[PDB]
Amino acid sequence: HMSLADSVAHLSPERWEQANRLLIRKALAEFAHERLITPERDGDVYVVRSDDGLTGYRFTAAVRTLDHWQIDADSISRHRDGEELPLAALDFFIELKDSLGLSDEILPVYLEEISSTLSGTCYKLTKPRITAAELAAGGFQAIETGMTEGHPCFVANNGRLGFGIHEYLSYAPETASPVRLVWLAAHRSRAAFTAGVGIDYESFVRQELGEETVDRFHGVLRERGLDPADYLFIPVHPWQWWNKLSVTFAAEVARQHLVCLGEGDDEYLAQQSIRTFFNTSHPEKHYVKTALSVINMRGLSAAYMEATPAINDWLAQLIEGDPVLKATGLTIIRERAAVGYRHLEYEKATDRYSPYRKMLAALWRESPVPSLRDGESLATMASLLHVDHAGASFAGALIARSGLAPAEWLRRYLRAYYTPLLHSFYAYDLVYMPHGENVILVLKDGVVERAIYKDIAEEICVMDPDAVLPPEVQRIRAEVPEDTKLLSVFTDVFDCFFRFLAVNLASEGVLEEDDFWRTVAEVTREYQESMPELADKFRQYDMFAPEFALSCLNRLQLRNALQLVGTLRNPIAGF
Amino acid sequence: HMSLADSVAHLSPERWEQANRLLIRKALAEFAHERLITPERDGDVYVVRSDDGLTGYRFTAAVRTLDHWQIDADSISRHRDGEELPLAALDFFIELKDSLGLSDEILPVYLEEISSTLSGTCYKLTKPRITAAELAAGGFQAIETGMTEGHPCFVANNGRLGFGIHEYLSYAPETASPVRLVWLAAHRSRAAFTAGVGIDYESFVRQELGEETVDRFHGVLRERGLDPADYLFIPVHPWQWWNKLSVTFAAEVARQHLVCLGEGDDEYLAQQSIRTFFNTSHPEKHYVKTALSVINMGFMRGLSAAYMEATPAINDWLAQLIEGDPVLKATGLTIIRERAAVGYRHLEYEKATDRYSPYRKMLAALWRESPVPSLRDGESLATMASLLHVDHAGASFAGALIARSGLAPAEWLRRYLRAYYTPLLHSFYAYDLVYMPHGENVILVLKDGVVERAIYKDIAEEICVMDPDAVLPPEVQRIRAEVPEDTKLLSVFTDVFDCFFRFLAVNLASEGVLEEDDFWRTVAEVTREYQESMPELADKFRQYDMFAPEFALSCLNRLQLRNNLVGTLRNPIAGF
Ligand SMILES: [Mg+2]
Repeated sequence: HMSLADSVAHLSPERWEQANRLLIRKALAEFAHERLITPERDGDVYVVRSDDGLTGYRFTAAVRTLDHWQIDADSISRHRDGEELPLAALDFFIELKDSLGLSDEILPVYLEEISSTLSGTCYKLTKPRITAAELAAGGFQAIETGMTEGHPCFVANNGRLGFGIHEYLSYAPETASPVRLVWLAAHRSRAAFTAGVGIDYESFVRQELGEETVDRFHGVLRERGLDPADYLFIPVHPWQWWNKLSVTFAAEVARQHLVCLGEGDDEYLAQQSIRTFFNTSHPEKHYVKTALSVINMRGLSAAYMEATPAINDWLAQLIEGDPVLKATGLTIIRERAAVGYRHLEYEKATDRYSPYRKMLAALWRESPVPSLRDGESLATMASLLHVDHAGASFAGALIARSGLAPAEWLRRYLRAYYTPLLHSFYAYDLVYMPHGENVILVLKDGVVERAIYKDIAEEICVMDPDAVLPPEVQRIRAEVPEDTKLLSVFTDVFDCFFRFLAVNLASEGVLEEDDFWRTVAEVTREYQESMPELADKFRQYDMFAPEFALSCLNRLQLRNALQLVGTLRNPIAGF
Repeated sequence: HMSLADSVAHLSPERWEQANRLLIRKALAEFAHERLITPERDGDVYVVRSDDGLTGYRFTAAVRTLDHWQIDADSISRHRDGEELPLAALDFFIELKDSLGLSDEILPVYLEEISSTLSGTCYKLTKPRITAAELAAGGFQAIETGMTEGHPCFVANNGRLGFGIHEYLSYAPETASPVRLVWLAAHRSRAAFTAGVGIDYESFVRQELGEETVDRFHGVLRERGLDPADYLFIPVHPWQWWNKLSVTFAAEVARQHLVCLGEGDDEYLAQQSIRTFFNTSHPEKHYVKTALSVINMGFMRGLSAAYMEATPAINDWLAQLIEGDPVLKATGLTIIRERAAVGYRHLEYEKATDRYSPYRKMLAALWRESPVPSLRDGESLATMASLLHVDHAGASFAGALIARSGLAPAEWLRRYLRAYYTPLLHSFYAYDLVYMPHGENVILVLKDGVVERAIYKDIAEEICVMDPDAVLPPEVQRIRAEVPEDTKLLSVFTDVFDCFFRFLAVNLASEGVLEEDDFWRTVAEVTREYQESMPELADKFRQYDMFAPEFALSCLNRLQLRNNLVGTLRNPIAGF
């Protein structure tokens, strides 16, 4: 941000009321889904009352599959003492403090998170109007940075707390501001580099930075009388350097355990994960995931980091060695190298969970771009839930561009993304956290050719504690209750992603809900019928059970161990 | 900080070693004074060992009056397993974690505060290494920004946590970086202005900003369609605007409860109170004290609107009290009054919080009179903290004033005491009135090196009348308190003698300017000279005996190491 006026230009009364209307609509919809509130009918209108009962929220809505509340945002009115009141998200959460589990200690910081979400919405409303169809054809990073919703379940989901407004405008992914990494040299008595198969440190940094920059960086070390052979390069988010490391790790800088090397040349864009950077100067080079000590202090831990490339190499060999997965086109983009720093004094003074141990670390992830064949393009799977200012579905614009039948388009999408989740569960007892942000879709002519998974090591799990795995990999084992294993599919895919996709394709008039879930059931049976030898597992974990548990995402957020209250009708049980 | 190399240029191995040695010297000295550690004499050296015994710190020292440990910084050595090790402040506190009461939870944040303290010392070591005599001749703000010690008792004292390094380099007092304030218009439904006697809001802001700036700001409100009469002006620290208010109070900006007016034109310097600004473009104008949500020991500071409605009236009362007392008027004592205050009330955070939440201390400001227009010919201004200042070569700023004055040291001291100390004694005995009388909230007026008179500041939040039944105005009755009788006099013995005179006596004794016994003999004489001038308070002099043999050792570092009295000290006025 340059001037004082520009710093708050996005905050206008009009944009604010629109942002408050959209957030309250989502709060009402997802709080009702999670049975934290229970709207009552009154005529052709639903009503939700505050704790005290003196304030009423009235709206029109239709309940859809999986208890999805489809609320008209323009129908929402707020009433008290027979007087209509403006919509105000902050008042809304205060008035339902007790209905939501908001402790006295969490409510103020929750409101701050809401103010930041509302502010980001205000900023996004200042961005040029772009339609769904124009967004489909706009490019990988135009799609990444053109997302407005964020996670579709969490009400407080786009909080950039810890960023001043100038830093929000420089670093938030929706601003599409170019970012340059700061590079430190870390002494090898305190830093360690871990690489996957085929990676050599000296050639790795040469490929990433180019030899001219590497030699310039060496000159900084030698000008101080230091030997480059004793040091490792660590890339650092500028916010982390200026606001944290330069002060908190001052002792490491002064003693030359860390040396500030300079800025890197290449321009990067923050992704939806704000600490993960895509290289736009060189899209073929690695993503860089950085440590970022902002609170929800968060960061990136150096502990679990030593095995991360090996877990990625393991899973890649697993997909290649399996014709069922290779036939879906499933690939991952591997975490390929990692570097971690050990602040020995903070280590002595802290336990393993302290944010002082997550302040300096990075990892590198393969770019999906060199895998692209002719006419293929990249889109975050999150984009399938995007809706433009006119109410058009991004997924709809893809179906129209494909000229395919909607159910046929959907079947190809499910073959590429959904089928491999089933095989991983039944063949290998293997699950992910397969939400929108950690899946990249490959599109040709509007059609999903294949899927790419990312964010592997921190997310994958084998639900067999006595399964044969390499030593570096064994740590991804766990014992999961038999009743809960299958929620990996119902919660994370059905209730947290398809629920929204099916409602949006129906609302647009593209595909009825029944056909959507029919198609889902067809594809599940197709995979089932193709693997008879796994039938013992299909019976013990039935995808077609009539009900499964309702896992509530906002409830977990309002606590600071899953939050299961009640059950949902399984959409595929009668197909 | 523009450049990436400029962001850490102050951090060099040599300055860091120097800063670690100095901080360890102070920690050993003040921890031993508070009896947190007990050095053992091992021949001609003292020894302090880590909690486990594996590490030893060896140093020569002399124990001076009031159990002051004068340690030679260059004699400190660290030893483990028959090897001599480099001094490392962070290791020092981890090794003594249990002796010091550092719990598991606050130890990490304590070490971060120490790092900040150490970084600031490194920064200060890159400043021109100016001499005590030169600094004495340097003018009011050169002295203010040239202080290096900070509080003389607290080991972790100059932490600027919450600032990035670029922010430290723009805003910390020791950088002497000009700062322009940001001005907000706050709607009168959520903001309130409070004035002292003779203050009118419209003339007040016209004086401070000038008509041109004031019309430019009214313009900003008109283009938005707003009525300036519905708004109050609030100046804000730029760090506070960019890092806190524009994000946390976004609802107030959007709904136009707050409106960003722009940047004031006058250049300010941060004082040793980093949230308080002196106007360099017009030194006659008021100090501006702003809300600043930085961190102190994990806790978010700021400026609250709670006791804000009565801060001017408290200052008006104290000023009138001084003007009306012949004893105080004879010492020349004055105050620079907090004259006007303004507060904002974020109603939504109010519903969500209790009285003590940092969300209520985020937007408020007050104005303090400048001492500059009081100055007569040859008069200059110096923070009283500068009496403890020692330059790079070890020369005392006070000794430099003594040398410039041409007076015998005891006589120079006697005039300083009559100027600053006599009013404290009189305040306590005549009115049961005490202050927070430390170096940063007293300003000295100097003429030809001599202390002509003293000026107090930081009044409302610090003053206390130890009498529940004392006659006071309604808005001023809040400063009353009932504290135990054996505690009342500690406000002199602790805050004056043990936290300030202890250091000044040792500094003048180290320079060969004044022996410790002659220092305290002079304090005693000034004490008796005051008592002999007020025989009608004689019974009080004996109820609260300034000449008692001992007083309680109050331990300032003990408090800070707990986020919240052990033994006694011989009162330096024995047979004196
Ligand atoms: Mg900042």
